[PDB]
Amino acid sequence: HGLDDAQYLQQKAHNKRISEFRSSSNSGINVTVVLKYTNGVVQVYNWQGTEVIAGSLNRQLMKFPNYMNPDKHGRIEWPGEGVEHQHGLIRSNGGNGSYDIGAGDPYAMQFIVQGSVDWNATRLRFFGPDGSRWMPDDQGGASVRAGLLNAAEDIINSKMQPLYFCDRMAGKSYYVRFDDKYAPRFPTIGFEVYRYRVGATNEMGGESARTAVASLISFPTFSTAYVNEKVAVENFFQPRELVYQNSYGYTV
Amino acid sequence: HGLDDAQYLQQKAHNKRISEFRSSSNSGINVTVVLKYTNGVVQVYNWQGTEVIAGSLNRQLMKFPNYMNPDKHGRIEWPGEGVEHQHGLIRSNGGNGSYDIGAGDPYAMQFIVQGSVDWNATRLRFFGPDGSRWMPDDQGGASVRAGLLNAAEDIINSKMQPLYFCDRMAGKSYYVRFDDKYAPRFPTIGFEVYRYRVGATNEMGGESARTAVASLISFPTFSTAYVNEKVAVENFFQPRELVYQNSYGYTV
Amino acid sequence: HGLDDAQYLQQKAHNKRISEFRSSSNSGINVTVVLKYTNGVVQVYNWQGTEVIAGSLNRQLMKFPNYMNPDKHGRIEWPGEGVEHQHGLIRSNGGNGSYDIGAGDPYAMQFIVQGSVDWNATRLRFFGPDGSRWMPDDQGGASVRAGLLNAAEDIINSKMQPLYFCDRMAGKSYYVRFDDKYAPRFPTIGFEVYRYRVGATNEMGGESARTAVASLISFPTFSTAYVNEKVAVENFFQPRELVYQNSYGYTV
Repeated sequence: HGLDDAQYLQQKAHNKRISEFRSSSNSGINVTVVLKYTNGVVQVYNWQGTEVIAGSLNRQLMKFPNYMNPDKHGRIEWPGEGVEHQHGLIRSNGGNGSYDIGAGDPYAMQFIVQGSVDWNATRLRFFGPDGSRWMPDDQGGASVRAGLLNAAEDIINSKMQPLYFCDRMAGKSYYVRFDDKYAPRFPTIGFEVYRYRVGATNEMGGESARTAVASLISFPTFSTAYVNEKVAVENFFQPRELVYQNSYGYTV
Repeated sequence: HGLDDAQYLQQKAHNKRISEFRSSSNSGINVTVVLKYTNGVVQVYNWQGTEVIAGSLNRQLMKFPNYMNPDKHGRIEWPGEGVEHQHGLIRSNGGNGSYDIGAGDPYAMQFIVQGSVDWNATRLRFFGPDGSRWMPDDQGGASVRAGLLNAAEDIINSKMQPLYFCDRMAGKSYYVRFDDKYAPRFPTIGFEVYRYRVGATNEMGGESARTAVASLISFPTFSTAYVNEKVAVENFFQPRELVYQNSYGYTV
Repeated sequence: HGLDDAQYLQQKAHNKRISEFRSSSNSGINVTVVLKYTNGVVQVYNWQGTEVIAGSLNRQLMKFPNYMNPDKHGRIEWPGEGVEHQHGLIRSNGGNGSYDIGAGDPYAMQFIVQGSVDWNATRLRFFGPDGSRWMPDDQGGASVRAGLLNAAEDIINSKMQPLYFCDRMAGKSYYVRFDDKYAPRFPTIGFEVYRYRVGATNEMGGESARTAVASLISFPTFSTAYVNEKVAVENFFQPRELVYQNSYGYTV
């Protein structure tokens, strides 16, 4: 020895760089919403950002198919799951002529956050299909006069499960069923995710204001629907090195 | 007496809390755009936020049906109201083969703002179908070189009508016809609405910068189209406790 | 002489006002993305703003037709260019049953920025069809762990061509082919464009924070598709006084 210590060190320096770079304010943080349907389809929305990642999905995007991801025949609605159906979700007995639950009404979601993130600061907000603020403990959806838009329960960090990649925690995942218990049966969502900062300077304001504001919407949002989770994982999540928890509880 | 003063006080404390909570920076402010069509349909877009509410609608969303709200048959365009029609709106005599005015070209809008709002600061901006800045006094739509994006007339507060809920003013509404007089015949819109602050600390910046920026897009936008105003009011506005001025000038 | 010096001066004052107004923080800055298709179609997206203009397009909007601009028959997808096709773009050999290259997959884009702009500060970011960060020098699309979201090469100013209107430079244009050389063959994009400031006060923060943040999304985005560049120029760009470089290298 040591014949190849230089090659070894270079590989180590490469591994260190790539792993620690996640801490840079100029690396990416990822937020993925994965919607699950009773036919096995998963619909994926993936947002990226540097300092802040914020977004929402209304019922038009929570359902499948939709204008973003039509079905194989190019349809953005299914018979009996169109406007009349949506009206029956907005208001109890306010519908006409539709399936009671849509094949395209998701039954659960996985919310995955990855990167060097201020985990404690993550907000995930649930609303009813009409935009009413939904709260836990079965009080129903709140009106606009009574609705607290920033509730204690939006802070989901403690319920998120750590997802590891090699020896580091790469992200966290929250799995929830849409059953009117821990989330609405027909929810819409908003979320905010924030960069973990390694110093005290506020990079969302001051000399950083211009780029902070621009960064909110200057990264494309990826979306598609996959026939099943198996295909989604091999063709999207794995190659992007995005951690994901599968239907069996395993990190993949 | 007084046998039930405690129950009375508790109800009073409940009523006070819910009514005054609108003043909290963490309550919701609502902006609703209601588009009216000559077949009686109303198309609703409802934005919510805490400190700032901002948004826009281009012609693709000003018209009905569209990708957000297809018609009962799942169509996002009507024959003779498709691309050729849109081209004829963008530029005078720039179309081919389309209805002169679309059944799905709205004839009026109600712009409703509700919550504890800095009313004086509200902006509503009108643009032509091509994105040209539209100004009052019939000068036409302005080019990009001449277009003032923040005009005196964007400040619509004085033209808005107060809408009361019980003994308090809950919101304000502005009704306008799309007739090239007080608004374009084929408009597109942008708006900004701002929280009324009860103190001097700037919650859009400084220590509040990160959440201020995130809040711009972290609440889902509700949208649907209803067969008529009557149905919209009973199934959406009333239950959400959103004030709304009906076709007869009444607050409902 | 001079019989009409007053009329002359007034016209000169008018010309000076309109030309210099571009420098006002309350004038408009324009960003236009023009996508080019092998059937001659051009698809236009035009954003406006005062201090900052930021945005993105994912594959659903990079392609033609789409939910924003259906084809003449109202279709938002073409056979063999639907979900299966998109899957084959997201991941090599991850598709089934689709055209190898879509008629609706653009082959090039012109990115045009106009107004009083901090030219040096412009960012244009390229990503693959899966949202992977794309870098020059053929290293492929980067994973999320390794992806630098703000790279040196995002600063495209030096590659942009100046476009003049009369005696002033009105904007700059960047033309690029989607050929895996200087941009991805199947790209998605994000961009940030910033106001040139004539003073040192930061109008993206401080006392300007509230309007700065609101301005990010309070101007409608114009979009349409035109049968060819000739028609687009005469019916949209020319009347808006938006500079544009045609297929022959001429400013029009």
